[PDB]
Amino acid sequence: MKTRKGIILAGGSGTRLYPVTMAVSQQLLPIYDKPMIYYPLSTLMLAGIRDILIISTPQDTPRFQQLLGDGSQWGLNLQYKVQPSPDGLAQAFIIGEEFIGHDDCALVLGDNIFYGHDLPKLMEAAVNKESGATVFAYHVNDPERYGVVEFDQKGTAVSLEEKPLQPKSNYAVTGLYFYDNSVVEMAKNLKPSARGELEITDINRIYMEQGRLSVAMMGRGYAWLDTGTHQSLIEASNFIATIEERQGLKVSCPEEIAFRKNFINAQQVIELAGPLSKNDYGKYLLKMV
Amino acid sequence: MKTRKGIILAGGSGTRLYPVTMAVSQQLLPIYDKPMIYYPLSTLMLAGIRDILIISTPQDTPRFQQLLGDGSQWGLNLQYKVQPSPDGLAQAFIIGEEFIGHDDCALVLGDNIFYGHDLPKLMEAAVNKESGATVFAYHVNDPERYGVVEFDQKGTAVSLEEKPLQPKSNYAVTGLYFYDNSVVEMAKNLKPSARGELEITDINRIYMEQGRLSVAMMGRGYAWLDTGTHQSLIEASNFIATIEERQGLKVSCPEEIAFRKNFINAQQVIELAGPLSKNDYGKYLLKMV
Amino acid sequence: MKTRKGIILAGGSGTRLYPVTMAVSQQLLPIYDKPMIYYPLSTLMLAGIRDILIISTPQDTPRFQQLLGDGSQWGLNLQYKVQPSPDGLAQAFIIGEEFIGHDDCALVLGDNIFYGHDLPKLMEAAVNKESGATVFAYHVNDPERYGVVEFDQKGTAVSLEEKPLQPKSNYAVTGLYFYDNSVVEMAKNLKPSARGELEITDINRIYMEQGRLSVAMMGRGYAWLDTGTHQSLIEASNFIATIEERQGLKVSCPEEIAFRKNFINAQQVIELAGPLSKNDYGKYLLKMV
Amino acid sequence: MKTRKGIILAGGSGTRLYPVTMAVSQQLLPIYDKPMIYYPLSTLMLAGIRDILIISTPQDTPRFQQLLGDGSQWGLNLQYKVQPSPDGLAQAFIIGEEFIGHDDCALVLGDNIFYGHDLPKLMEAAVNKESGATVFAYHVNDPERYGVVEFDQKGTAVSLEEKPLQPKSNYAVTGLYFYDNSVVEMAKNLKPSARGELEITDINRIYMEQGRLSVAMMGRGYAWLDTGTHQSLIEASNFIATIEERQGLKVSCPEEIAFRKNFINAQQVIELAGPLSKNDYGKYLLKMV
Ligand SMILES: Cc1cn([C@H]2C[C@H](O)[C@@H](COP(=O)(O)OP(=O)(O)OP(=O)(O)O)O2)c(=O)[nH]c1=O
Ligand SMILES: Cc1cn([C@H]2C[C@H](O)[C@@H](COP(=O)(O)OP(=O)(O)OP(=O)(O)O)O2)c(=O)[nH]c1=O
Ligand SMILES: Cc1cn([C@H]2C[C@H](O)[C@@H](COP(=O)(O)OP(=O)(O)OP(=O)(O)O)O2)c(=O)[nH]c1=O
Ligand SMILES: Cc1cn([C@H]2C[C@H](O)[C@@H](COP(=O)(O)OP(=O)(O)OP(=O)(O)O)O2)c(=O)[nH]c1=O
Ligand SMILES: Cc1cn([C@H]2C[C@H](O)[C@@H](COP(=O)(O)OP(=O)(O)OP(=O)(O)O)O2)c(=O)[nH]c1=O
Ligand SMILES: Cc1cn([C@H]2C[C@H](O)[C@@H](COP(=O)(O)OP(=O)(O)OP(=O)(O)O)O2)c(=O)[nH]c1=O
Ligand SMILES: Cc1cn([C@H]2C[C@H](O)[C@@H](COP(=O)(O)OP(=O)(O)OP(=O)(O)O)O2)c(=O)[nH]c1=O
Ligand SMILES: Cc1cn([C@H]2C[C@H](O)[C@@H](COP(=O)(O)OP(=O)(O)OP(=O)(O)O)O2)c(=O)[nH]c1=O
Repeated sequence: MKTRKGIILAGGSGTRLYPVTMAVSQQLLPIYDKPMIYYPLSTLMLAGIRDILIISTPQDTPRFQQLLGDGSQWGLNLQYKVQPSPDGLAQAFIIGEEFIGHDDCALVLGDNIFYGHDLPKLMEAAVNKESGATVFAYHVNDPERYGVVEFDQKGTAVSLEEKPLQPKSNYAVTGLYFYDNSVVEMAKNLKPSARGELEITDINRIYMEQGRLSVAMMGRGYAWLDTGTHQSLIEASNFIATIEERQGLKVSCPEEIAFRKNFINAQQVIELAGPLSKNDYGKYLLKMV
Repeated sequence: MKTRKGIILAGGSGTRLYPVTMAVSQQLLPIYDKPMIYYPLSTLMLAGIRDILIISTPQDTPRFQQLLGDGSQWGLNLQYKVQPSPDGLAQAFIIGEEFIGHDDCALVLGDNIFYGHDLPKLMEAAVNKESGATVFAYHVNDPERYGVVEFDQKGTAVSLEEKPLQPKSNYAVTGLYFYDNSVVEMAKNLKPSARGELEITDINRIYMEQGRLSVAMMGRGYAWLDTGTHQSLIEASNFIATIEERQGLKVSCPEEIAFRKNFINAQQVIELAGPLSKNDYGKYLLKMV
Repeated sequence: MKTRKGIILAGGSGTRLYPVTMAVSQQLLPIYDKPMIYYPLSTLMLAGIRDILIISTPQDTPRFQQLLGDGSQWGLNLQYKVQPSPDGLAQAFIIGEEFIGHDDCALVLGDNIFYGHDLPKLMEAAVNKESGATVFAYHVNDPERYGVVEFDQKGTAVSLEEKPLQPKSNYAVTGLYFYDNSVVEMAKNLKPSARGELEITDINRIYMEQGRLSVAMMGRGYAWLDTGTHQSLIEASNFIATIEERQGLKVSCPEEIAFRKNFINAQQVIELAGPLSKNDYGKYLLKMV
Repeated sequence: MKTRKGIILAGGSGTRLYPVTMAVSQQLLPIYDKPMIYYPLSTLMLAGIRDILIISTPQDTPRFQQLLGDGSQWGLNLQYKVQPSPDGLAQAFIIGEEFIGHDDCALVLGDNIFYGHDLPKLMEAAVNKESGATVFAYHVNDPERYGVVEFDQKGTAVSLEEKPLQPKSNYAVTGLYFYDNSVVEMAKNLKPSARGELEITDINRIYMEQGRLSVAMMGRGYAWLDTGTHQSLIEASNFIATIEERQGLKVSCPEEIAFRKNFINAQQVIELAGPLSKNDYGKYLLKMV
């Protein structure tokens, strides 16, 4: 079965971005010309995932709901659910248990921005895996902040460590994961770590130990950004602005992606673009069709 | 009488920023490391103004209230009032009539960033002005978007025009205004312009016609920025980032300004910083004391 | 025959960048952390091309020679030749006639930056092409500045126009070209255009008219940037900075590419890095091995 | 006597910016739209200094000479001299001894960028000091890299330390200094420090100990940037670009400054702008007059 369900974890406390996240969800902050959540949303769409559960805080879940609605305007089926407190990424599968049911499911972090040639191609392989799980390894400047994958001399991934003191490599596990149905049972049996969180890295270690984990390499030609600090947030925005100004094309425009994947037709695009044509966003869409 | 009351117009529509501003007020958007409204708030505070009225939309007013509270944490007296519809800058004096009472009052637009050596000094002259009004003239590249001031050969401001098809100069009127109590009656008597808005420029033209308007020059040494477009918003963030990274000092940090102007003392800063010391903002405040 | 020779057109006038380019060649300007010419040089190297001719102005050729030497430090064979006057891109094949001999040859503009996942792969098809030529089509916002390709309903490129008043599409021809040996005779027979230049576009039109031109699409997933204006130059630098800061990996580092493609081995890298280990570039190279 | 002579130290090895400074002097690198040296040059001009000695490396001194000439086109008198090796900032006064003669003299580092309201006013005070010296203290993020000034509780500067291990404050001494004639004798008697350089900080300590040093504060409202790293270089450029795009005015344009200070007239500006009107720089100047 092709993965057809996805969860966007869009909550957290956002303490590092304080005070910008004091009155606005990190996932609603702009990345140049569109809300941050539009990016991970576009990533799932490109992967062919149209049934998506969005999870956020008790305060912000209603806000995403208000901005996105049921997502039928983009040919999607959006559902919402609250995570009482940011107790860990793995909790996404406990909260989303009903939604997931007996199906495979992808997980993408609400602040993750992916961009690059063949990204869709890269995700399809994971989407079509009958069972097991697929995560992606990306070379980053400071491994210590993430789940770090260790490889042997042959290039085989042999272990994963959450925020190691001494990273065994500079390869971090990205915020995009693809799982078969067994992840729900794994999450339910996890016990909090010393830092009191349900670790998704423990989930991934389990798949690895069962020999069911594909650590797909996401090359340097791809861009994987997260907006962890004020600094990285602005760099991400400059990155996006440069590409869009140069190409005259938009990065992660859901309306566009839905149109090109035939989720909606030109008439639907025209209606959505109407209210947005007082600036380039809407004019872009009108021109697109 | 020194101007001791101020109003921040923090509402509006933000069409030029859709869909960014669909689910986030322009004034809540981050400008590098803090919400946009911290800048105009700081500008008033630096002028010695502590009693401030915050006006926004029906939906966003409560959000600013949640973000700022009554402002006592910073030695301020903040109040809030809703602007039913974004019918014009001048409407700020109608909505804020009770708040203003019989006193002088300043108005600053929520998306305006002012920065420069001796900015406090420049404002102090306006703050101490007995009667009449003071506005500021700043040289910009696209004057047509603003209220534009015409000067005669001697350099005396002789007329103002809102968005003229043909600017008589490249000097725009900034979003910081100081008025005496007569502005309230002026606003109550304005008729909407062809574009259906109560024009702050008509108020300024009235003071100028009565010979009561001081058009103070705000030189090139100062930075006056707007964040109405994707472009201006990212440029402002980069601008602020450069300054702060270099100085190790923050631009428009309310806690810091409140401390340096003795609105609050060290213990209060220490108390505010504690629960925030986990992020750089907290560390910044502790280093300060 | 695989394309094993390349030419970098690194001269020109740079009027749009005066006075920046009055005392510094556009190709010597930094793009974040390395001179501009390192990028096109890397592009050729990634295509497996080691024998490269660098063409510049009478004044600047010696500077590039001092910067790059004979390239043996990176397992390359670099040569230099002066372009008396910036009389057109196509003049590159007249000046480089002896260098080319009877072989195939690639041409890359000195101010062109290419980046993206699988870029090497895309070039390899051109590199292996038996005869004819290959150029790349990229979607941009201001096509009028470039050679523009027209496609029919089926998507087949049917015509090219240099700076048309009315672009027939938004696809510009990039600054990376692959040619068979017949390009030399074509260039020697060109007559200057009304703007008095030997047009590379006329050469491309010739291959297209003989049905020997492959117009390969370079998708939105790739970044193709120019640095002809103040604006494009700073945007490119910010673009590169974001990528590198995030990855802890450098874009177009000749030493690294030479190492990864086995042009040189570890000892050589270690020897080059030693005297540079005092700065981050040296540290970067040592970390690499 | 008003200081009427100035020296721009524009040499050094630039190792930190390697490889960008391998084939281009750090002082010829662009800062958005003009060579870096145009900035310190503009600073001396604003201070009323028209007789300036430019010092660089054996290789680059001729390049500045070629770009700037005798500077009479801007109403200046430029002289050039080589510093065999970067043996320290204080060496500027030994090399420039003949040039200085019996007069007072200012020193500005070739990579220093100063900007802010009243900068000229700030410098005039130092320019008019009969004797002694004036340096400026600026709060920076990392004091350790500069000469650091320690102050007592009253705000009086009491000591200076070059690159202290434990900075006694976050105030660094900027790259702009104003001296009376006694600095030449001081420089001649200095002995190299442990790091083998003639320290300008020892010069400044001498003035301080003789009670002849004015440590003028350069407030946070001013911007003082140096382009030490690739990162700071790009931030400086973004800073300049934002201000210029917003104001429609240029920062540190020598042609403009010479015109406004009446060093040259409109006709001279028109002639210089002619060759530069293929881009905004020249058009700016033409419009200016
Ligand atoms: C942990 C945790 C994170 N998040 C989502 C929010 C982010 O988009 C994504 C990334 O993890 P984090 O970035 O670390 O989320 P965070 O906001 O807690 O970061 P910090 O407070 O240190 O600044 O995960 C949740 O929704 N729930 C959670 O329980
Ligand atoms: C390898 C390598 C690639 N490149 C740039 C060239 C391409 O635009 C981009 C991608 O080339 P590719 O390496 O072939 O694509 P990749 O994303 O698979 O890279 P990897 O898996 O090895 O991390 O990287 C370099 O600049 N330096 C290098 O050392
Ligand atoms: C008009 C109007 C503006 N504003 C404040 C919001 C902004 O901070 C400041 C500047 O006004 P504008 O920016 O021009 O109003 P806007 O936010 O609707 O922008 P757009 O053209 O994209 O729709 O004035 C109000 O609060 N109330 C109003 O009635
Ligand atoms: C005049 C002038 C100043 N400057 C820079 C130097 C200072 O850092 C900054 C401000 O110096 P000042 O010009 O004297 O301050 P200002 O803000 O009053 O400028 P004005 O009223 O003339 O618009 O401007 C230039 O770069 N070019 C110029 O032509
Ligand atoms: C024309 C021409 C360009 N060039 C190279 C330089 C650039 O890297 C690349 C792009 O050409 P252009 O950039 O358009 O040439 P230019 O540098 O003169 O730009 P400007 O319009 O500001 O004067 O081609 C040459 O080397 N020789 C030439 O005869
Ligand atoms: C199509 C499409 C892709 N993408 C992003 C997703 C990927 O990171 C990147 C490239 O995916 P791909 O589109 O499949 O790669 P491409 O370079 O071949 O694109 P094309 O030939 O259609 O111009 O573009 C969008 O943001 N919006 C879109 O409408
Ligand atoms: C030391 C020294 C510096 N310089 C000038 C060059 C710079 O504009 C200015 C600033 O000092 P530095 O910046 O440290 O000069 P640098 O190029 O040696 O820096 P680094 O090699 O560590 O990257 O001083 C000289 O001209 N001569 C000298 O002897
Ligand atoms: C003090 C202070 C000023 N400001 C901004 C407001 C002004 O635009 C700019 C300059 O205000 P001023 O402080 O009066 O000018 P300054 O350059 O003399 O500052 P100082 O000597 O104290 O370092 O700094 C803050 O944002 N926060 C602060 O805590």
